[PDB]
Amino acid sequence: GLVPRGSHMSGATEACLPAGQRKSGMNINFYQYSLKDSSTYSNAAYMAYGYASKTKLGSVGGQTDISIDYNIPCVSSSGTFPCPQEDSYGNWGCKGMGACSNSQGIAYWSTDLFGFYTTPTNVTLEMTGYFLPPQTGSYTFSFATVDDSAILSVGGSIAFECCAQEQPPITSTNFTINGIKPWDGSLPDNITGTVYMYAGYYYPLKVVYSNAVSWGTLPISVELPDGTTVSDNFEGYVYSFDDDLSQSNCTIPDPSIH
Ligand SMILES: [Cl-]
Ligand SMILES: [Cl-]
Ligand SMILES: [Gd]
Ligand SMILES: [Gd]
Ligand SMILES: [Gd]
Ligand SMILES: [Gd]
Ligand SMILES: [Gd]
Ligand SMILES: [Gd]
Ligand SMILES: [Gd]
Ligand SMILES: [Gd]
Ligand SMILES: [Gd]
Ligand SMILES: [Gd]
Ligand SMILES: [Gd]
Ligand SMILES: [Gd]
Repeated sequence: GLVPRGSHMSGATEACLPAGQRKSGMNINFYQYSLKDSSTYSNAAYMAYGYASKTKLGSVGGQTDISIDYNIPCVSSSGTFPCPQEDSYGNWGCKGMGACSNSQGIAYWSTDLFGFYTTPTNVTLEMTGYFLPPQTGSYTFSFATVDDSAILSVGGSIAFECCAQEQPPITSTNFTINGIKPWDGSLPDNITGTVYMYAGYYYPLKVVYSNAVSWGTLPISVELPDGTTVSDNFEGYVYSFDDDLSQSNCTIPDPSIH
């Protein structure tokens, strides 16, 4: 027919067309999270919005390299160097450094997380921005692994509301990737979620990430409709806009018919 019929039962993901000045990269907000608290981040409500009820520590904007790979220090015979988790051994040492004198179980201060000076051993962060598909089709987002707890949400009224990136978080627990740390046990690696996206619309994107102890890890990728994979560096794909709650036409509830 003259027009497409639309995704079945309004199934299209909501997207946005913000009219303001586009900024490269995502905004990162940092919130307090307690060292060795292995229970708070196991709740869907906390990971969707509850994190923002705790003290906000600070923020950084314009971040395009969004994967997390935080390594604790090994205080070694030859100085203090970050230890890759797979190189830690015993009680404890780091391969190529010998025995480490420092505890794995205390807070450590570092700018490793997006240049913001904080405790990557124990913190919760929220990444917000808009994903711009250059190609129409199915996109598969993935976390290679999650240490400790994380979610990824895509879509208007799922990640956040259109033209309202900076507002308090919305309550949706309809996660695109549920990487919430289970009450007992661990999640597989390569946890994934797929979204069908229309080229040139801006899709709200939220990642909430938490760590309680020592190493923190969140390697983020997306597989494009063309079968190629973008990992870590999302430059050219992720953007921010200042709130404009007055832009009436900003929400596109169904990009398949717009
Ligand atoms: Cl270090
Ligand atoms: Cl060694
Ligand atoms: Gd990176
Ligand atoms: Gd980097
Ligand atoms: Gd890092
Ligand atoms: Gd690593
Ligand atoms: Gd870094
Ligand atoms: Gd680094
Ligand atoms: Gd880095
Ligand atoms: Gd909404
Ligand atoms: Gd951890
Ligand atoms: Gd594929
Ligand atoms: Gd890097
Ligand atoms: Gd703003």
